[PDB]
Amino acid sequence: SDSNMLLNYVPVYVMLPLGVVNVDNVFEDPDGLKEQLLQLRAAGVDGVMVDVWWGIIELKGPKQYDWRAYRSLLQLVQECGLTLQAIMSFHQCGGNVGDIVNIPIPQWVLDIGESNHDIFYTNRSGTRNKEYLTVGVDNEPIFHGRTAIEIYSDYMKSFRENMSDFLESGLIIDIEVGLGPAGELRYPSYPQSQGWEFPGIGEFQCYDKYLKADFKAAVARAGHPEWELPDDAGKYNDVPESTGFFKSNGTYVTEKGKFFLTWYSNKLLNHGDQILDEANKAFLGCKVKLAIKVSGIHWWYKVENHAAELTAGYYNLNDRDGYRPIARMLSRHHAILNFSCLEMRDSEQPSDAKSGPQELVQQVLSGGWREDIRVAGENALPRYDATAYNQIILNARPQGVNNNGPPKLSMFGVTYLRLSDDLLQKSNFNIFKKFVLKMHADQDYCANPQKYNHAITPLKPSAPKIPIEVLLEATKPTLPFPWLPETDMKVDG
Ligand SMILES: OC[C@H]1O[C@H](O[C@H]2[C@H](O)[C@@H](O)[C@@](O)(O[C@H]3[C@H](O)[C@@H](O)[C@@H](O[C@H]4[C@H](O)[C@@H](O)[C@@H](O)O[C@@H]4CO)O[C@@H]3CO)O[C@@H]2CO)[C@H](O)[C@@H](O)[C@@H]1O
Repeated sequence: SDSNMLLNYVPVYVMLPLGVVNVDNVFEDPDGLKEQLLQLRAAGVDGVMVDVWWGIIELKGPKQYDWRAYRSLLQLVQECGLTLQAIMSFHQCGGNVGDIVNIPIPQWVLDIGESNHDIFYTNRSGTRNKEYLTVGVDNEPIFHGRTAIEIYSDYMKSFRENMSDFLESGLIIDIEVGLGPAGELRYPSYPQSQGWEFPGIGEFQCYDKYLKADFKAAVARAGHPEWELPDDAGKYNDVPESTGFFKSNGTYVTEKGKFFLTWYSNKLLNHGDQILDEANKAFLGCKVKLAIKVSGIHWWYKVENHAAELTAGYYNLNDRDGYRPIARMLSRHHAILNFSCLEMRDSEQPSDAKSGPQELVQQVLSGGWREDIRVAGENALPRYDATAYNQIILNARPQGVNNNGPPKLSMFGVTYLRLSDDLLQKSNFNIFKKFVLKMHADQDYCANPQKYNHAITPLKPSAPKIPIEVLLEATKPTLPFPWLPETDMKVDG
């Protein structure tokens, strides 16, 4: 049922290879990428996603931006008939799953870090993680007179101005505002760089002097100036029952622990809100949407302590929704929540990881729809198989196609990790083409997104700030929307 089917279309994007622009700010292989992009175009892909790496662009020094290689990249994407999701990548490539190229943050910032080790997220043992600047220095004017948020703001404004022709022509469909490690709004609680291995509970990352002082002032204002940061939460690879903090009746449910967890998770809410304020200023009037990325911390979802979510900064329990407040925060920015784990089934995970990706995805998407925001997502891990694609398609339209109109529930888009030679091999790519077709509700690729009610209009000012107490009203548990057990649009392979 052709046009009602078109109202069911979910666009599909593909991540480019890491390092398409190298650390020296050279677009090394345009000819090879061109051939790959033309295969994606023929396959019906709507667009691509790329990291616009801060440590490449602003390498020479403060406000010394070189946009030239990225202009050549954008030009090629445009020539190949694809749109672009541009990530403002304020983080390091190298130390997270799948990272096959090393791209640090700018050396001039690391130089400041050599003098001030507290600009980095720090664990209880004192290890400094150089992949992202701590939320602690968001508003500290310690970077040759600028704060970290001013750095991010200036970068986004310069991107907007220098890419103004591509923006005007509609090349860029969304700006993915990087907010932490791997571009995600989270703490680096599971760093492979410090020996973490799935499914360890991870560790709290609030021991830098700025966060520690902020915490101490907060507990004092709460009438408990003696409270200290958790000291019984174990180490990266522990299991929750081995710790005082996360065991049954342990510190996480005490007044002290609940205060800490609230404080810790609020830092991320406010970090995202404040940086999105700068993103809306930078892109005001441009025909783009804003997006953020939320990591899918599915391990320990199935036990009452949700320990790995908690150490990541998502204060999500069976009786406290730690994601719907993020969705509510996004609403004033008219922003998209880009989630993860869209491909995963619980049965694929080891039993001892107490892993609930299906239910986690259902929760987060439901919360975004409950808060009347757009929700998009990615697969967490590389997958080429029909099981994976059918699970993504299920999540994309969890109550199936509406033959009579738009679906009551649909994701706003899905971005596939990642373009590689493997994807393009005959069988794999044939399956991928079926995935695209089913995401498109059996319709041919639709170049004009207005046709499937994805028109982009000039970005408006953000709506007024929402106080933290109103954001935290969204912690009230809600029933998720019901999900089908399988999609009605399987790839058929
Ligand atoms: O080019 C865009 C960015 O690509 C990389 O970041 C991806 C990341 O690779 C991808 O996994 C995901 O979806 O991030 C989280 C993910 O949501 C979590 O699930 C978790 O992954 C764990 C697996 O789920 C779990 O089963 C097990 O295998 O362990 C995994 C952790 O090692 O963590 C990943 C990482 O946070 O999205 C991000 C963002 O697109 C790249 O690293 C980043 O630099 C690029 O900006």
